[PDB]
Amino acid sequence: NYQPTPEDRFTFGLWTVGWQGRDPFGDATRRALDPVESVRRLAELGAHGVTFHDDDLIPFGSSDSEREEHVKRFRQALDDTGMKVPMATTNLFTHPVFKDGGFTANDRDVRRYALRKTIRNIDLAVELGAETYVAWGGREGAESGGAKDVRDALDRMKEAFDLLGEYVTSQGYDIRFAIEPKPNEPRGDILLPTVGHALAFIERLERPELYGVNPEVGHEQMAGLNFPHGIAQALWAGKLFHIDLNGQNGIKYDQDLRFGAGDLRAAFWLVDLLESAGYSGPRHFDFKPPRTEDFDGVWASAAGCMRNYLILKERAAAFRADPEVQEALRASRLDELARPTAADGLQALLDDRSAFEEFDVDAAAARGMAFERLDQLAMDHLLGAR
Amino acid sequence: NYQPTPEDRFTFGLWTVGWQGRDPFGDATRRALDPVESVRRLAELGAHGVTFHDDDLIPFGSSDSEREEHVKRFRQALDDTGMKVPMATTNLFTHPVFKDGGFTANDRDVRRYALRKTIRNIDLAVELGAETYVAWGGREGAESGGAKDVRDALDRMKEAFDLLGEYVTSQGYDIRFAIEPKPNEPRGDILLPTVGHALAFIERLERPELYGVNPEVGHEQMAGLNFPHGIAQALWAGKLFHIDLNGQNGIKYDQDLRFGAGDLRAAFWLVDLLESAGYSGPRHFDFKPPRTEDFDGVWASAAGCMRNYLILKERAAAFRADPEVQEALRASRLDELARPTAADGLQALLDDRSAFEEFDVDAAAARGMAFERLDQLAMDHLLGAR
Amino acid sequence: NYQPTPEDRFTFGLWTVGWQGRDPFGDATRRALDPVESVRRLAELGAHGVTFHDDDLIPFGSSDSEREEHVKRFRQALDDTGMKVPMATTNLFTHPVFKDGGFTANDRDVRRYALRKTIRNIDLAVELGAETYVAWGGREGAESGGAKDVRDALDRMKEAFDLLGEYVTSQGYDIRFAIEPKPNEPRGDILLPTVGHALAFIERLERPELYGVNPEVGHEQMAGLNFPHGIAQALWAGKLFHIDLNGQNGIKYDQDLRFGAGDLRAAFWLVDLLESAGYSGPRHFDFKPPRTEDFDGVWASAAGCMRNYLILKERAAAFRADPEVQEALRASRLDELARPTAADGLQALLDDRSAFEEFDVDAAAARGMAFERLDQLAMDHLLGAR
Amino acid sequence: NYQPTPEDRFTFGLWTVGWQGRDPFGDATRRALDPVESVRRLAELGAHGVTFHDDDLIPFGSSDSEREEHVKRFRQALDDTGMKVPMATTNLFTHPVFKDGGFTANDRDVRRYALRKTIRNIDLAVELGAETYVAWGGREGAESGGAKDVRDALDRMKEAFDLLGEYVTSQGYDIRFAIEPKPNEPRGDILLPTVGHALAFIERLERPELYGVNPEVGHEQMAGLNFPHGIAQALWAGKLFHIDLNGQNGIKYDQDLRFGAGDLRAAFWLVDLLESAGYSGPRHFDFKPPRTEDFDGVWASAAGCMRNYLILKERAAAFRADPEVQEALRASRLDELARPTAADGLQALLDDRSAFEEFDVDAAAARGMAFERLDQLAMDHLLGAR
Ligand SMILES: [Cl-]
Ligand SMILES: [Cl-]
Ligand SMILES: [Cl-]
Ligand SMILES: [Cl-]
Ligand SMILES: [Mn+2]
Ligand SMILES: [Mn+2]
Ligand SMILES: [Mn+2]
Ligand SMILES: [Mn+2]
Ligand SMILES: [Mn+2]
Ligand SMILES: [Mn+2]
Ligand SMILES: [Mn+2]
Ligand SMILES: [Mn+2]
Repeated sequence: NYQPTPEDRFTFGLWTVGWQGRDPFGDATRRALDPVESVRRLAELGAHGVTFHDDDLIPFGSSDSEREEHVKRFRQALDDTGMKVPMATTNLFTHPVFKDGGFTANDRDVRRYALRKTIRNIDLAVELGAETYVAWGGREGAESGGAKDVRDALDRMKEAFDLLGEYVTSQGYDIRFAIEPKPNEPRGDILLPTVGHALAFIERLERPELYGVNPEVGHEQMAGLNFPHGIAQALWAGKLFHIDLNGQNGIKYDQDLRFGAGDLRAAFWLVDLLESAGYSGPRHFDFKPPRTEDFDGVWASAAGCMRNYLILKERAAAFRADPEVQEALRASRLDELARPTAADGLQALLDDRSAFEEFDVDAAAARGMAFERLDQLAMDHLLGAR
Repeated sequence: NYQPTPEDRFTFGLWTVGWQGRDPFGDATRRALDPVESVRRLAELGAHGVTFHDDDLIPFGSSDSEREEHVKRFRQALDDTGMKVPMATTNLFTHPVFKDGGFTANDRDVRRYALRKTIRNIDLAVELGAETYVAWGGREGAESGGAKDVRDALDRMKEAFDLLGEYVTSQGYDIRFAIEPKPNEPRGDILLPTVGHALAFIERLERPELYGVNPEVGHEQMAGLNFPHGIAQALWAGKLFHIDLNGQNGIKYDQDLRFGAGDLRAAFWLVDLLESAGYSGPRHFDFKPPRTEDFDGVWASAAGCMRNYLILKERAAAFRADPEVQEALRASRLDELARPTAADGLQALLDDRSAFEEFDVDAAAARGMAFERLDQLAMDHLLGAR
Repeated sequence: NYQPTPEDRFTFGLWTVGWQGRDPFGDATRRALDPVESVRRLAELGAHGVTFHDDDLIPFGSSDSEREEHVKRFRQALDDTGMKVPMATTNLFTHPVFKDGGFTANDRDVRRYALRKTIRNIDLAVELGAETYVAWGGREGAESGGAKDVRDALDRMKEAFDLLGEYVTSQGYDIRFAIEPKPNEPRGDILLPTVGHALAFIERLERPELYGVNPEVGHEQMAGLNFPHGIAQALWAGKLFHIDLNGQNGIKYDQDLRFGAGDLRAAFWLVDLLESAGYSGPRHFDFKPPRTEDFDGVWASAAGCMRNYLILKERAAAFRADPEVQEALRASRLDELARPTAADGLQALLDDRSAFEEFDVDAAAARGMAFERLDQLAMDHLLGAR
Repeated sequence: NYQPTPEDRFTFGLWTVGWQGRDPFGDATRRALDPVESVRRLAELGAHGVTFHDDDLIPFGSSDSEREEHVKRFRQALDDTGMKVPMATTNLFTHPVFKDGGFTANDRDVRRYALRKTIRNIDLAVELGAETYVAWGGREGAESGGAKDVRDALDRMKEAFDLLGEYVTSQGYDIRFAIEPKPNEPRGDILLPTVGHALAFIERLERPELYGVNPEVGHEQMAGLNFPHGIAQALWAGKLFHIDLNGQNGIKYDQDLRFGAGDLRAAFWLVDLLESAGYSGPRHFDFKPPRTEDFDGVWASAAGCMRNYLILKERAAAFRADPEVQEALRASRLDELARPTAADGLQALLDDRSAFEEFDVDAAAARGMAFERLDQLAMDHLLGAR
């Protein structure tokens, strides 16, 4: 059991299972994959769809006729399998020209080229039916303080995203943008390093309604942050347009382990939250089968992503549906948390002696929150030890 | 030299130099300080002002006549010294009643009390002439996933800050709020953990213009983030209402070292940025003289805060004024970074073959950024080795 | 099920369930516990024993007759319950006198007093039948570079532990020492910050056979290290004299969550390793029920420690006993890892053309390690989803 | 001024200035350097010598006649410049064959090949006159718990280093080994992750006198550890055979910034310690000019390494020579720290009522350590603000 169906809306980047295993200290351990083969293998595993960087689908420098042929072949594999392309993105990090950034490169000519490169792939994403266009500004940032005036850079980042929003509007496209934060790597510090920074930035754009976030499990964890908390704030803001699922073991390089690996309990609380909130977007895995693996290991790792989600979905749902858990939630006053503090209004609060003059703070203080009992119920449910 | 004047607008919390040295593993190493004595000693050192939590100035549980006497004495020390009170805040973390939070406590009665406690001290802050009212929600958060629905909690946080904004408006007060992020400690994860999260949250409040951030050097660093970058985004947003200066050595407990200790180069880039941006608010130190110290060490540590700022101010200004640095900034294209990418507009960008069709990416790529030469000029300036 | 028995050798410090909830930002949330009550409650939960700091059992400053009475009462609770005292330790961190350390305090008189304090409690530990005497040098370290010459300090640390070893030898005691590393907190950096540093240090003592390590889950994790790896090296060295079990969520302050909380998968691999290696010492919990909790929460949290160990023990054993797992381990060549590289000796290795001249590196490289399939089997076993 | 001379014994790896700028997200930004050119440029900058991996000097797969020619040319550049080769090492991480390790690869045939590869380059290192042979087991470790039995792996690591020690002994070579710890990257966790673990491991080898450590600034910092403390323990053990100098900004990927960048104050305390201890080995930089740079930036960055050391050497020496600093060190009792705790012996300590019975702990406690005043003197000296 825990067999995925395309109805689970599990998606994978071409660059995930297609990662050849090059890391900063070693050569490739696997040959390149034909995107057509990935589409087929992923479909067989129960995937709903795939995603791509322009340069994953179409090799850098391709001529227009090479371009069409790559696209034609990919389109046939999609038609052959029933697979979808719900999201696409631009590679503004691999080519040396982007060594100081794309949209916030100090060189003006590079920023212009980065926008043109982007715009080109948005048209293709729309043609393949993508609803979301991701941006991961991996090269936007610095290793040293003087190299990047961040206020100027944010000015340039806003300029770029506003122009993209003008473009999609002018073309009548329904696609929306999702900004993917990362705190560092490959730059020493990257701009908009967390969900928070991305969310705040978007509120300064000309048409904020066109932009949301694409948070990645591992990236927030690289800042030691609580990824379920960040997702909750994103949901609260109405800005969870897409998500990247994977695993990460602490504050270190971006590991991109399969989903469920890494911080297992955070994975549980994440699935709990996504299902509870009714998140309806793709369940996208941005991961890398470890370079220790051969192609059988690649597909095993991809299957594991999906499996682990489905297992965690079952355990979270059983947790929430358990009457003993519902009673614990009441004992911990989660029901009170959801009630307004002062629907009676400011003046009635000021006039309420039960809120200050006659508040027994010592009796309130004495009330245990019973959070450990609640958390052991969650643990027992996660491990199937009820 | 590097003698501070009250015109430098250096301020200190009563709780900084007054910290008795209790930590989670040890008892107090210093006696409590009378706020009157701190005002006097700080004034002698060249401080401009002091700040306070309600419970620092007035002991918890004080009767109204004890309250007035505490206030009267403090007011006399201010009058005696010419010291100001530019900021104040509420203690919503020490009393056991706040063990699950103030504004986002699961218990509704506690949330109400937290608002009343806050409102009371805002009136006093206004009387003492404070322009900024800080909120550090140190207890807002969780140790376990089930204990806190973060969407409900953010609903309650918004409710609380909106009511405070309604209150100050109804009283015609000119004071503004500054939210102070911290990613963890004392809660396992704290809500609005970074400048980003705080900035984004504020855009959801009813009158966002009333709220900014009070970022703390050490807190952002506890998330491994670049504090000068975060300050830049805060400035970019127009939301740097206040700042907390101190030192931190990496991702660990909140150390609250004196300013300049910790990450020395980040301190330099921070001062560079504050002075360059014309930040005009207090230069506030939220720090703790290490508990190894006696009272002479306390005042030495406080003096060091101010000294280090002034030294770093001198070095940053010399860096920026150096013609050789100005030429390096041009060689690294910082001048281009400040120019709009495409003031010519979207269509002209789309029509510009120099931006794509005829862009020589390999020539662009070949251009070194010369950032290391620039950074060694900054290093030489910092260390006075030019 | 997953009911502990005293035969599981689960032990708890008096200071764990007795922690009143004081943290650096808040007052106590629970009253002090009588050690007699803790012994009784723990026994009821299935604990095997308790541990203590001198100052937990006997209040600082107690007179000899107060001392005897405290001891007499404790001894009656042990007799009443069948509970044991397998380990004890000294408090060289709470009293202000230890603000710069115990054994490595800059003040010579303090170092002498720290040794006398220690020696006194070793005699009591022996009387109560302890086999292990722990040392956690929480105050040994620095916040600044000039304050502590580390070579001099290590000289003093060696001097102290050698004198303790001379003492126990001179008294014919069979007790052994276990050094407990912590990388920071409460000092900015603490000496012997990891298992590694402790292990290396011990090899410089006069009678190294008398000293091992007492690693703590959360402490190594505070350095972002892999606690199962560290335990393995400790076991490899023959130096795992004791262990502290708890949970920690990343690189931050010492959280001391209940065992199984924090990094759940690391807890699984840890239990796997302890059981597989035949670790026969106490399963000791150094934890803190969160200060959100009342006394019912304290005992629930303590029960959870034990429960989670037993659940993880069952899953690890089923993993290792699973024939499909045994085949995967062979496919991943774990059997080869356990074979000597070159039992044939150096010259035969040099003479073996299969090892270099005629080694097909490309064929070797092409062999996938099949580690992901193995790890998903471990995941399925952990979550009971086989 | 701050002009290096070859007498400063500054050395650089061929792979540092020769790094082409490939990172996990981007292609090379600089062409490959001929080792002959690096030798020449480095010599011009004031370098004393260079170091190499076998595969840096001789391309993988080179035939014996290609080998000789590469070596001949390199030897001519050394002769031409007066440059030395004090250290060499083996590349056991780049080739896919090493994807699960060299000495601790699960595959036995790979471990054998890794030893042969190593032995071959030791003979060449000796011929070029190297005194130290470094080992960085970057691939030794795991991403998942079941993939690597660490006790078996350490057995294999010991086997490998013992065989290497047998080899150099059998050849009468005077070269010594230096193990270079790294906590993670490229493996999820790496074996012997810190100086501590390496030091402890060495004490289990057959001829421990042949092995020391080669600690790297950035690597220890990747574990949030205090690199000057670790170096002190290495020196204390007599095991600082070599060192790698660079910069790192916190717990993240291995940045390999130029020395002095990163944690500037740690760089100061490090230089203070090396000079104070009389470290006489190479001052080796294992760094990477950021990929933003062209070749002029590469040489600027390399020059900066040397400059920053010399500036920090001058400031540390002035700190220590300052009579006001010497008085502060006495006020902080650093002189007492260096005195034995109890040269009078155990019995006299037990008999000394001044050490316990009549020790005034409250008076001792009341004595401030004056560490902040001392640290601001160090700060003033570092910044040239005395
Ligand atoms: Cl913003
Ligand atoms: Cl928000
Ligand atoms: Cl050692
Ligand atoms: Cl060892
Ligand atoms: Mn990632
Ligand atoms: Mn991603
Ligand atoms: Mn702080
Ligand atoms: Mn603060
Ligand atoms: Mn702990
Ligand atoms: Mn412990
Ligand atoms: Mn490195
Ligand atoms: Mn190195």
